[PDB]
Amino acid sequence: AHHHHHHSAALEVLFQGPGQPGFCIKTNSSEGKVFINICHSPSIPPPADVTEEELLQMLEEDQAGFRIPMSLGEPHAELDAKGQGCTAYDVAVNSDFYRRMQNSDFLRLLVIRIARQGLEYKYDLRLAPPWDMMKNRPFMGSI
Ligand code: NA
Repeated sequence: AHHHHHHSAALEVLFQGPGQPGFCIKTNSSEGKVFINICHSPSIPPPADVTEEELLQMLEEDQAGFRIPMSLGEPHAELDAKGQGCTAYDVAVNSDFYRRMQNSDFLRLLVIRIARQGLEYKYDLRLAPPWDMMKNRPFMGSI
């Protein structure tokens, strides 16, 4: 049961480079460990212009969700630190937006939730609630 009219969402786009690593979220699904590589490229469109306070207001008033264009990469298998296979997904946002998000905890939290949601629906995943920023590794895998 719910009554809200809007919710933040991934606007899936075709990845277009040049991409580069950003940061990596470790989490689990119902099936195993998952790494989400939040990457960025200038050729991913930005979200519509909005200030942090305008966006919080729209959330409070249920007048919009944050709609972030992002590519939702296909899975690639990678080894974790213990030598076990895990699934990684590369999710790219716009570079200007990424630079803004570096200076905002609020925008970062939105991106993480939205990337999780996009991958969950695209790949039929049930990510478990806990997740962690990888401190010493911006990207799980190569490139
Ligand atoms: Na809402």
